[PDB]
Amino acid sequence: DHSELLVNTKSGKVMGTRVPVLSSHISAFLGIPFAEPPVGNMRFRRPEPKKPWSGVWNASTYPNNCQQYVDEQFPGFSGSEMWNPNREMSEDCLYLNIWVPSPRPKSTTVMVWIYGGGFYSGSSTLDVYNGKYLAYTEEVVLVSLSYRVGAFGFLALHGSQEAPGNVGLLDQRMALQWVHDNIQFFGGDPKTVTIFGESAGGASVGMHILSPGSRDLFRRAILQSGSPNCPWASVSVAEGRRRAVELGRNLNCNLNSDEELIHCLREKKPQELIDVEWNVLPFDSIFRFSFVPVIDGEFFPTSLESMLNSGNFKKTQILLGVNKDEGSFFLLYGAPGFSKDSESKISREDFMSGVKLSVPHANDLGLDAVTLQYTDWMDDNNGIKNRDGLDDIVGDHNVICPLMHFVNKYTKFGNGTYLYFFNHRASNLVWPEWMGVIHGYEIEFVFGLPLVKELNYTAEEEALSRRIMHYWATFAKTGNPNEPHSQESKWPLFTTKEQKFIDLNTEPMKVHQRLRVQMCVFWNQFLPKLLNAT
Ligand SMILES: O=C1C(NCCNc2c3c(nc4cc(Cl)ccc24)CCCC3)=CC(=O)c2c(O)cccc21
Ligand SMILES: *[C@@H]1O[C@H](CO)[C@@H](O[C@@H]2O[C@H](CO)[C@@H](O)[C@H](O)[C@H]2NC(C)=O)[C@H](O)[C@H]1NC(C)=O
Ligand SMILES: *[C@@H]1O[C@H](CO)[C@@H](O)[C@H](O)[C@H]1NC(C)=O
Ligand SMILES: *[C@@H]1O[C@H](CO)[C@@H](O)[C@H](O)[C@H]1NC(C)=O
Repeated sequence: DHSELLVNTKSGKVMGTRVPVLSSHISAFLGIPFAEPPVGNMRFRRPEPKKPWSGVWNASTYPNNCQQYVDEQFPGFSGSEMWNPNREMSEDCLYLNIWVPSPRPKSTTVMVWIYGGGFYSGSSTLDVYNGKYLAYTEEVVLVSLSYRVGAFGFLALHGSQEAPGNVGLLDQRMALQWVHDNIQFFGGDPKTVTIFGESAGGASVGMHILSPGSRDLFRRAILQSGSPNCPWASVSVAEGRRRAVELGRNLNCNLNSDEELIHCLREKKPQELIDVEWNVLPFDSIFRFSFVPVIDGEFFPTSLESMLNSGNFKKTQILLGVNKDEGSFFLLYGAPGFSKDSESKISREDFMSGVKLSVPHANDLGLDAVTLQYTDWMDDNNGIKNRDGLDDIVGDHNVICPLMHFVNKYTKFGNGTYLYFFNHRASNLVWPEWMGVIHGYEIEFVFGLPLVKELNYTAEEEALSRRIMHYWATFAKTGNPNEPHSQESKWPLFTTKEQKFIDLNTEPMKVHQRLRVQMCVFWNQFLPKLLNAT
């Protein structure tokens, strides 16, 4: 038995399937197990490596998606539905997927995609994460992994080895171990693995850069609209403890010991956990999630900010950036006065309420500083300015400014930073105009969807996708997104002194400096000082 669709790995033999892509074909190996099913009494534990198997693992179909909350705010609307599980859910969900050029390469660049979803949702199997276009067009081996989300991935009772926290990040790490150990059999070079992801996936990428136990498993990294230091992406062990206890309380559990709490939570069916998980948040807010990574002293040896300041992280090249209207999604879903089928002009009063929801940690003085920094006092009742102002508050506070802080710290010690600002509003977007360039909507350009006629993008969008795909792949290959010696415009390196970045859109490249500095000085220096003093 020796064929293109048959691969022998250290865990055993695997059978792929041949897959059409833009008038050609490539191989796909879908649903490969990298870990033991984390079911029964393994619920909440560290993952275990998958036991090698006899025979041939059938990898022709997508695996199950992890157990997660399902978005029903817009039943049947494609814009929301493109993010929900398109496969059955199960706790048996630790699989990865691989798309390989045909003919099988010998030793080519590997890209491993880590999905977002606020650490409580996400799937490797979504249509927007289909690796075939990028594998095919850029001649890379494209992997996507999966990882436990919600309580299953992130319930944390520090001190306990039954539910220690961060096990979803350990799931990701185990897949990356598997790729390190086995991708060579698929034609990938384990020495040139780029990890990439968006949102919590981007945060996850930054987290593997920081964690000593993950760093050696990859060469380079791309972070899309997420940063490990984002306010939503981690909590203290005391806060983790609190939430787990509270989750127990919502389920009539026995709170007397870690063991009694865990035993009870292990008896529950998955949906029972998911039905009450949104009831454990400390504040009334938006852009905050229930079970997330914990600063535990192990996966993360000290606080994220101390790791960044001292240079305790992997030094390599990174390519990263943000979308123009990162806040709009979260306002739609979580804040009063924003709705899908209206222009969502906002009163002064739904503004003040938006602010309080957006910065739950802030005292009154704090809320006043935010309000002043984002209100045009010559025109304080323009419902549009208020809407846009809140959009910018959410985006700047939760995504952009944390990313800019990560960038400036990393770049001091790292070996090459490329920064972008994606500001192209897709011509076939189904969400309303007010939402602008939405969190998550660069992905489709990164995975090459606009090259598919039927999906109704313009030609200039096809070209923008090809250009982005080629920057990301060239970067994964070399640590630099620019082709040596081509005549195209050059994406310059981001340096501590000059802080250059480019826009990503259908217009001639333009280079700028100091991405939102005015607001990021407010969010990164002034406001935390205000809140620590008062
Ligand atoms: O991640 C979600 C979230 N996930 C389900 C929606 N999925 C979307 C995702 C992304 N962008 C979206 C953009 C829109 Cl407009 C609607 C849903 C989106 C990019 C990251 C992958 C997930 C739902 C939420 O209500 C939510 C909040 O209310 C607050 C923070 C985060 C989330
Ligand atoms: C990334 O790291 C490499 C070295 O590991 C840097 O290249 C070196 O540059 C130093 C200082 O100019 C020279 O003395 C060496 O000749 C170089 N070594 C090699 C192998 O080229 C490179 O500059 C770094 N890039 C950035 C942007 O920091
Ligand atoms: C592999 O199994 C899947 C699972 O339903 C099936 O759809 C497909 O026809 C099978 N192919 C092979 C080669 O076994
Ligand atoms: C492309 O456009 C047509 C015509 O307006 C529409 O019916 C179709 O649903 C579109 N296809 C997709 C995938 O959106």
